[PDB]
Amino acid sequence: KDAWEIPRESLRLEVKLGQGCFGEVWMGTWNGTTRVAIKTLKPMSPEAFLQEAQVMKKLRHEKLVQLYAVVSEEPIYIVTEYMSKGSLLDFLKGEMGKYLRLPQLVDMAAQIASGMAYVERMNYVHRDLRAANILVGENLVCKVADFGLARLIEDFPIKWTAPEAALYGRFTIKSDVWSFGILLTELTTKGRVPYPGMVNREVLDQVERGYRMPCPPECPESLHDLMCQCWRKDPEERPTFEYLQAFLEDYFTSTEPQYQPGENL
Ligand SMILES: Cl[C@@H](Cn1ncc2c(Nc3ccccc3)nc(SCCN3CCOCC3)nc21)c1ccccc1
Repeated sequence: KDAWEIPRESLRLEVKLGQGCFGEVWMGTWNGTTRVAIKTLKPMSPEAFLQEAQVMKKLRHEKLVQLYAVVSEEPIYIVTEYMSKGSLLDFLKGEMGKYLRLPQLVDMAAQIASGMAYVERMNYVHRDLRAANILVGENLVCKVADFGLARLIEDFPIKWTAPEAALYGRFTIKSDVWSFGILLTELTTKGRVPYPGMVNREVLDQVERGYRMPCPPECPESLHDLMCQCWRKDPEERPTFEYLQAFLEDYFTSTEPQYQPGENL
């Protein structure tokens, strides 16, 4: 069959970590040694499910969650590297939140940008970029997840969605850039919901009129400016992820060489 295929007895499902309507997510072990994450399809979605993990077989990048193995006959199991810290959202909101300062948060943003730069140059579109869908491991490693497979399973995050995508279905790498700007506010507020106190309908009406979130407290204006570039009305005017990565990687030398730590950032 396939070199990614593994026998069912090589997988040991240990701790259940997530529940869905179409399947489950587990932590476990592969070949008795390798710590892994496991998704199951409930025999729910068609056998088009495997067309998505075929993408995961094609895509390979240090900042994308790495496919390890598949069980492609029903009931299907998908195995990837294990991200010990869960979602970025949970990480930012939990015990680690209060310790993270701008240097850590901007480095995490740089990693996410690097993953998204790979997506960009491969001509993919994520469609649901936000902190809930980023995974965190040891040493503050951050990775983009199974965006294609997650998109298939998901068939409303309009606070993270560019107006042209939310209104006219134009989902592009550029609407992903918009989402990345929103993700930057998640980082700098340590996981707070964007547009605080606004309902979905308010957000749509306001963003249309040109409203953009203001500079978060203690966030340098230069980083809020970067967010504003990501939130440009014209998608083609928004920066590339290649530009975002470079800007974020060089931030504390080229952009804020006089940064001083504060109470929260
Ligand atoms: Cl399971 C692990 C996070 N993680 N690591 C890999 C991985 C992973 N890799 C993968 C595996 C098969 C097919 C596609 C992708 N997928 C996921 S999706 C689970 C997200 N879920 C985590 C629990 O809370 C609700 C949201 N989460 C993952 C985790 C560790 C500690 C706490 C919570 C989750």
